[PDB]
Amino acid sequence: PQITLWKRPLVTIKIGGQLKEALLDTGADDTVIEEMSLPGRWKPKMIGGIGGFIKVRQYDQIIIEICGHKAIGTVLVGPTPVNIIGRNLLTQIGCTLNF
Amino acid sequence: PQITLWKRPLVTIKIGGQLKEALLDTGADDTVIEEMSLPGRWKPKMIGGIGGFIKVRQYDQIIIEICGHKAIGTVLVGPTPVNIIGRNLLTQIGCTLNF
Ligand SMILES: CCN(CC)c1ccc2c(COC(=O)N[C@H](C(=O)N[C@@H](Cc3ccccc3)C[C@H](O)[C@H](Cc3ccccc3)NC(=O)OCc3cncs3)C(C)C)cc(=O)oc2c1
Repeated sequence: PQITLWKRPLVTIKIGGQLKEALLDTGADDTVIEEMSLPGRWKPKMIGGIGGFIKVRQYDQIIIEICGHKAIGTVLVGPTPVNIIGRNLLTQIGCTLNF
Repeated sequence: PQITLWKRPLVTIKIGGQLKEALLDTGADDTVIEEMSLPGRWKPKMIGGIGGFIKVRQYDQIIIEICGHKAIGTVLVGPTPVNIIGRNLLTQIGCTLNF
């Protein structure tokens, strides 16, 4: 679906059997989720933004359903005020910007 | 134009007579630009993002041409590693997310 941006582009996601809300974020290379407990072995890694940095855990080939579109890929868990879906998964669901 | 996201969605902007590159960022409520000197009277404001906050200056009814589409609105100047075009201006240029 086309989603205009008069409001924040928040969508339903399903990950690890859990339902969450997340922001579709063309400004993000990576997908990063608030504290949740994922399965499996995690590598470490660190990421930055507008006020500074945060540390996070990294899982590969995590399945995420994003407005019902499946995607598999790298997901990051660490601390954020919002769940964020980044371009690594936006590409899989066929997400474009149009204007 | 439709812009897919296999690469970061960087576009040319023209602001204050100056040409810059900026990221189309559906994850941003506001538009925030690296150090540049905008003439006119600026109100203060502290935008938050990931890693906390940064202080910035705020100008209203700034004209920005974004890939050739004009927009007028609130622009913020303070420190960022990338110039960011937020939803306040994305709405004016008719920018949608589609998938
Ligand atoms: C090739 C280049 N190489 C070498 C230099 C690279 C490439 C990439 C990186 C990257 C890639 O990093 C990442 O893409 N990070 C994601 C991230 O934060 N993206 C953000 C872009 C950005 C903005 C500001 C400063 C720096 C980068 C925008 C996102 O849209 C953010 C997400 C967010 C939104 C709201 C709350 C928290 C986080 N929104 C944002 O910061 O909004 C701020 C507000 C706006 N208006 C009111 S506040 C993150 C969420 C996974 C990191 C790095 O340290 O070095 C790199 C180097």
